[PDB]
This record gives sequence, structure tokens and C-alpha cells, in this order.
Amino acid sequence: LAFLFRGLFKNLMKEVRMYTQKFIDRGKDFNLELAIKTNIITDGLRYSL
DNA sequence: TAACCGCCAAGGGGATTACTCCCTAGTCTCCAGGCACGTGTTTTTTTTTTTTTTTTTTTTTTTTTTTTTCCTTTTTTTTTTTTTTTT
Repeated sequence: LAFLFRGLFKNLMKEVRMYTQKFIDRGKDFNLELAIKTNIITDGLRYSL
């Protein structure tokens, strides 16, 4: 479960980086609650279990 | 201290004259090795076919039967409608 947490945390950081990179090039700010997709870790753990 | 010079003495052999003789210069005449020409048979090069190991590819993995579980996409870009602001 630690290894799955590593993989899902890396995927979550990649998605957060993608979101803030596509919302940083226009000069505007971003929302931290809208930045994190909460379904990724829960969906991955549910599928792998 | 003996080179050098002067003086004297002795002898040895190269120069000279003559006689001889014998070996080569010259001239035919026969014939045979020396040389010009042709070429070879080994030597190197090139192909040719095989050999031998390595590497890669491909195919395979006893049969029958009965229950669940999860999934049978998903984000990402483009479009299209809606709403708000301005003159």
C-alpha cells in the first residue's frame, strides 16, 4: 500500500502540476481546492483492491 | 753528445758491348663458345565454395468441471450556447 501510495501520489502531483501549468501561462492565479483531483488516489486504491 | 764535415780507403754491382735464342707479331683457315632472341614454369593474386560457430526467431508448455468479482474508458481539446457589459 505504500508503493501504491507512491504511484498515486506521483500521479496526483503530475495532475496538480498540469493544472497549475495550464493555469499559470495566462497570468492568472489558481484555486488549491480546484487543483487537486481527489478521485485519483481513491479510484486507484479501489481498483487495485 | 754525435750531427756534420773532411779525409782517406776499399769494394760491389749497375752500366756497357757483343752473341745468341726463343717467344711472340703477323698471317692464313677452321671451328666453337659467346651472345641475341624466345620463352618457361614457379609465384603471387583472386575467386569460390565450404565450415564452424554465433545469433536470432519461433513455438511450446495434461484434460475435464464448479463458484465469485471487475470491467465492458478517459482526459483533453474544440465547439456552442448563455450571460453580462457597454453605447
